Amino acid sequence: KRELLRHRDYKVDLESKLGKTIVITKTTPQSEMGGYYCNVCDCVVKDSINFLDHINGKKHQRNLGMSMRVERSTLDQVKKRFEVNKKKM
RNA sequence: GUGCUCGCUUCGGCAGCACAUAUACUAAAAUUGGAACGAUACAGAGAAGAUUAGCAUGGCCCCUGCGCAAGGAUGACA
Repeated sequence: KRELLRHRDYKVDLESKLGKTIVITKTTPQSEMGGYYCNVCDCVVKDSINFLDHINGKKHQRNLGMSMRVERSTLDQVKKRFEVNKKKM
């Protein structure tokens, strides 16, 4: 039982820690280590684009109970999305 | 199905007759798994002897001292 893949509604904080230096000792955990950390995956990745590859990967989405299948939206959903933005602006 | 029986029988039909004789990895679809030497991260002298300083031992030749063994020549009246 795997749910369908859902588009992330939150922006990714790839740029958040530019210039912010991290002093790394032996006792420091992977959470505060340099780079990007998948709290769901418990893995460290040291690129923004490689972290994006991770959070777009089969294993990361599997750990979230997802799959590599995207919902097939219908006519009314797209039309109502159009009307929703028309109302919002 | 086509055509034919001097058949029943009517052109509405029926019974029999000649030919037709055994296709398919068969598949459209089902699903969950395991996965780089590709990137970034680290290191990166990515080919050398893996050394040189003394003293003592060992070999050869003298010199000196002590010991052992066997010896050579010489010296001393009252």
